Amino acid sequence: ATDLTEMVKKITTMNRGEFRQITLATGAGKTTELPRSVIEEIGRHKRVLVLIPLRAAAESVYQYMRQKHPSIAFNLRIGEMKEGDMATGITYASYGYFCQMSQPKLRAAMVEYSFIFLDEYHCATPEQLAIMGKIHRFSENLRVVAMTATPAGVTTTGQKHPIEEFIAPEVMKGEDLGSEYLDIAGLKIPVEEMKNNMLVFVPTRNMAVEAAKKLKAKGYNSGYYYPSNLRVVTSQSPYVVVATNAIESGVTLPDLDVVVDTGLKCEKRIRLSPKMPFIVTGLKRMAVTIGEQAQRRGRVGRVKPGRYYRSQETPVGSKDYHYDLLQAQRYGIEDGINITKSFREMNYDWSLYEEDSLMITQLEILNNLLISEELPMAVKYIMARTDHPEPIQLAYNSYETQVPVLFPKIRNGEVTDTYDNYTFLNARKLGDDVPPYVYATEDEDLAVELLGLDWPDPGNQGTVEAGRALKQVVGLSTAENA
Repeated sequence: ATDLTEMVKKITTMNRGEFRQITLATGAGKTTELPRSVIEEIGRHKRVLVLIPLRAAAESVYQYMRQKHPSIAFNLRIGEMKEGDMATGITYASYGYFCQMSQPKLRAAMVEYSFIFLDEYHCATPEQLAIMGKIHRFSENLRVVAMTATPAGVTTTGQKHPIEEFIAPEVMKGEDLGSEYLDIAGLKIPVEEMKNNMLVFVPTRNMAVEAAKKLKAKGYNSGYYYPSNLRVVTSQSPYVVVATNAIESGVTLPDLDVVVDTGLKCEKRIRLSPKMPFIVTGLKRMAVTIGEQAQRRGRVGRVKPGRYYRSQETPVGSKDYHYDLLQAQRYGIEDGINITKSFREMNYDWSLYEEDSLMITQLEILNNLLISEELPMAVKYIMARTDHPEPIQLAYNSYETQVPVLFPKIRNGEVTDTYDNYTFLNARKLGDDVPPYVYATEDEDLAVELLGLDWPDPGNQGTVEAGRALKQVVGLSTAENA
């Protein structure tokens, strides 16, 4: 914390229009003690903002801090826009709170803070990405500090005992392995490890259940997660629990010995092409980050020494924020702002994320299309009220169709007579008439293929031109390759 005085002195000497990126653990007083030291240095009646991804996390820090430091004023902004707000202490807000204001309102609000702390920036949530790109637009008027706990790689964790690291080989097409090894999540693990308390990390919800039943069939005390039910399994040692990445999220495992990590996870990803639909989104099995691998390994070696079995799968450096960046675009529609351009411009100055230039380029071309015309009021309303998980799909598609279509759900790899229905859409079923979608889902595309149907081609100048622009951009990437 001697080094905290250094950080504080560096932050507090900052001039308007300046930026600092800081790396320090959560238990090192990031989110908390840093902004506290800064306000104590600059004056308690000055205003300092701390942006937190989760509303819950914001409220939790607010409570903790106001009780721990009663001489410093504290504010919480996770609800409705507090008009003309001028609260003097430290304000703990969510990025989503500032997403309610127009650019001018946002700027007027933001310039009134002496310092702006962007907490947990590599979570890269859509609200986070939109706010950072948006405020960067007037960064000359601000003093901003981006804080992180564990940046791009092992990583920073709560280890107290040593962890034995192992590389488990992948199981080969029905290989024999009797009385010595067992197949758990596609990995060859010694049967001796079943005498210990196990946690198995798996990507899909289906894999977590399928491997749990196979282990119970083999006579092991197995469970699955994707908490009271596991509590039952967890009471008897030895236990094996097959859980998704969602396991870590406040669920307890008593006296855990061994972790088996498949190295995989299921996340939303995007594909872009010059052929319409230019955008197709869907869940996809991918590799976990070095940070996520460290979180998985970190579940052991806390109270007793651990054992970590990992797959041959190599972890990725940074998280893939392209899907969240696409979702973030929604926050510039009313203002006529290209969120993709703002992100790119902010990142150039702040150097917070790794970049995929072809993808940013394509996302930016499409973003220009998204804001090329005022959104129909009808669409604005649906997007505001639907429980549809990706309302921006509605905004993009409106450049071709105003009628949402219901594509038959895909169970296994086959087309069902099941449909997904969300509120306010007032949709029609696919039938055999494929809509001219600019933005589609992996499954909407699959149904189209399985049914032997075809996606229409650009029906207007703007859409035809976005396609040609995308084709041109891809042409260079391909030509550059060799």
